Amino acid sequence: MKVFNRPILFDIVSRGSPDGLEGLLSFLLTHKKRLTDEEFREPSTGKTCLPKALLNLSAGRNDTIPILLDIAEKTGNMREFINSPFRDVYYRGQTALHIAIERRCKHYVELLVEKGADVHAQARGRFFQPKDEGGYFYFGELPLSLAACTNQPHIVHYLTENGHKQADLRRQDSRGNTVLHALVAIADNTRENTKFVTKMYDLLLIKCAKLFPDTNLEALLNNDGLSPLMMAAKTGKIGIFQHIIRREIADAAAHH
Repeated sequence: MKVFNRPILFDIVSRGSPDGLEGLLSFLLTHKKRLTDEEFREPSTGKTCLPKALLNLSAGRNDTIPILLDIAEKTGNMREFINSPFRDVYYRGQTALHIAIERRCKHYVELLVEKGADVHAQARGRFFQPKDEGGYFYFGELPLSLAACTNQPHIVHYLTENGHKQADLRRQDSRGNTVLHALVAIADNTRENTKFVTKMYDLLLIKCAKLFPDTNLEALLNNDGLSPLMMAAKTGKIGIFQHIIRREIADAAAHH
């Protein structure tokens, strides 16, 4: 019957044609193949067809996505498919969930999480000199930290409170950075940046008080031994620094 190989599969998925996938499940089962196999991944990056789908949206949709996830499930391959990591010159360990978040697709975020996406997958920056020159946009590696740093509160809410698999507000990346440190890292002292960063910072604190009442999220230290406050002070992030200070003063007054 119908045959699928990498160029065919990638053409279908990049055009976003659900009908083109007719016969794919049967092909994989009959030939004992999986969408994670090396022959169906981009050799230069490790991308499966799932990231390719998410990078090729039409009005925020690519209807091959649900079909691919179903095929992966029916080939005993769903978790491996969803979480298959890829790299480019800037990050390694990137996953479909990171893309779904970055492209602002709350619907695909939900879809992936419900079906087993690793909510703590770390997109680690790549470097080429003996010490990290930081040629990548740093957002705290984690899906939750990406959602926060890109100003997506509804995705932040979903990731932390959905009924399938919750991202941990207290999680730290490879630098020891929590989502709060990540927000300090991306702060730039411009008016609109300070505006959304402080709102997101407060949102996360409110949430952490609800979900983890014995945790002071602001006290957790990164690998430089810095709290978000002190990181902010050291790296000259005045806007967020001043907001955190005023917030602690208001919180103290409220309890006294």
